Amino acid sequence: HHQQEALGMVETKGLTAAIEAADAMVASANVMLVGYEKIGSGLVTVIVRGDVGAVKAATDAGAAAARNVGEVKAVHVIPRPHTDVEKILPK
Amino acid sequence: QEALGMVETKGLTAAIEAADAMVASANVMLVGYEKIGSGLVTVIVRGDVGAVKAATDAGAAAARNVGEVKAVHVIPRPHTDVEKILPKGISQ
Amino acid sequence: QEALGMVETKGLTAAIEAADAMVASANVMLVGYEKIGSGLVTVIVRGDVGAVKAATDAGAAAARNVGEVKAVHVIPRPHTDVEKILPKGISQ
Amino acid sequence: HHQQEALGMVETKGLTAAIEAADAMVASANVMLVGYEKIGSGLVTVIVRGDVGAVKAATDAGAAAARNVGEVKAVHVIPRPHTDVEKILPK
Amino acid sequence: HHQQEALGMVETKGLTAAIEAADAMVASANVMLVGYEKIGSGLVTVIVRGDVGAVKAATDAGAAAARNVGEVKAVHVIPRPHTDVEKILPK
Amino acid sequence: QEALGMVETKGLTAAIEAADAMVASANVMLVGYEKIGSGLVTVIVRGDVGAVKAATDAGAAAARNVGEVKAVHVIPRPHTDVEKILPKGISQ
Repeated sequence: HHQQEALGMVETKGLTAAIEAADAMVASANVMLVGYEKIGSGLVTVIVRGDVGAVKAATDAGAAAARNVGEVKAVHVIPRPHTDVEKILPK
Repeated sequence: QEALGMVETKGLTAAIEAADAMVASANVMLVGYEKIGSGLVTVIVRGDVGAVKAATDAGAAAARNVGEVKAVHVIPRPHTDVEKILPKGISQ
Repeated sequence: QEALGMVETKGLTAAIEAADAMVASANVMLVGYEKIGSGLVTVIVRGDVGAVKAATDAGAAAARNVGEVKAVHVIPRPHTDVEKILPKGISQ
Repeated sequence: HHQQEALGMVETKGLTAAIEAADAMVASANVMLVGYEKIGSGLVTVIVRGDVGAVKAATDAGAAAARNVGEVKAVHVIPRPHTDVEKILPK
Repeated sequence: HHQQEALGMVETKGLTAAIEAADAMVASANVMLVGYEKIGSGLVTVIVRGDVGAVKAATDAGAAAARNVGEVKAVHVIPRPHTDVEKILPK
Repeated sequence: QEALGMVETKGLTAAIEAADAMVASANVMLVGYEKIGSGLVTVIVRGDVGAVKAATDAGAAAARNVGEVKAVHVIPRPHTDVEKILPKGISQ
């Protein structure tokens, strides 16, 4: 249907919660895992991409699953243009 | 030469949110991200003074709904070449 | 494919203690360690669901006498290849 | 006049404050920017060099400007011998 | 006598305490220094190896000496099989 | 062989201040700096026992006026070669 493409984040304090978030996200929606990002202070960000509806569903599931394992610091969905979707991401 | 703009957050998600809003206009371009520990992440952009001021305002506005904003600042005219005043290894 | 098990501690000594107990059985194998700052260290193992459950239980049991356990979890069946779901640069 | 040569530091918590300190320092005095140093915990050190009078003037301006932007942790001027001025600095 | 071989840790907050621990450990027992490990947050782990009796004696001395210098976070001895003793250690 | 001296501070500026005072005498030489996170920086020097004792005292005295001193210690005679007892990657 070529709907809006989104970028999805679940940020946790602790890696185990982040791994669970990543697993739960690809388990629920048609999203693909972009990868992990570490910024120190135990903060780990899990990033996925896909349709906004799928990403919103994924990040909701990922956050929910991660909260049963550890601490979730941030959950957000960023709608993106169909080209250069991952351009905004850090190298 | 041209203006330098910074939005610094605690947490990466807020910083990515900030960067997304900052590069959303044509004449603003992303220099990159910087991590210094303690969860602090800085998003740096460059361009005309007006574009940068509007960018950093938009960046901070978007980021604060996601996480904590630690610093917002614009340097209208950097007194040294902007590649000297910036720390090395800025991951775009 | 096979199960994934995590024991996360604050402090390395507790994590090494955890890993020692986790690999103590034959059909459990160590993927490696992961450090993310704030003193947090994660020990990751893989194998059959039952072996991993027993491993993580043993790991957490041993580690808690040495330091603080921050997280214990088993993923029975990872929905993606376990090398994709794991962060890159896992030091064995 | 070949006066005493100094080493100047402004240490902040936060990068934005540090960048402002660096800009303000080279804007006020005849000092040149040696570079940045990161030690984690959000602590960033900006280092300049030049005459003691210039460096004292620079570090004062840099600290003052940085305090309007973020947190300043330390400000100091280290008088140095005319040779191996940057030898004391970390690699 | 081919007794049980052990792995020994002294974990400190601060490097100076860790260096003192390492020195005190090889000074007291027949243990050899494997090396240091840094995990951030000022936490440094000093690791030695040898007979359980020697390692127990070493880690006790190392911890005691380190406590006179700085903060000790953890002290532990891990008995190991005679082969792949350092296999359990991080790369 | 010869004595080992350490001054550990929170903050780099204090550590640089410490190092400046420590190398100020002829027969004291800087091994280098070490960062371990949490803002902790260690300055390490080597030389004769007396020179090192005077160096570390001077280093701590100078550093405490700039920042916090976390640790001061001298090892008169390292029981192992000083390159083994030191952590790897000491940036001079």
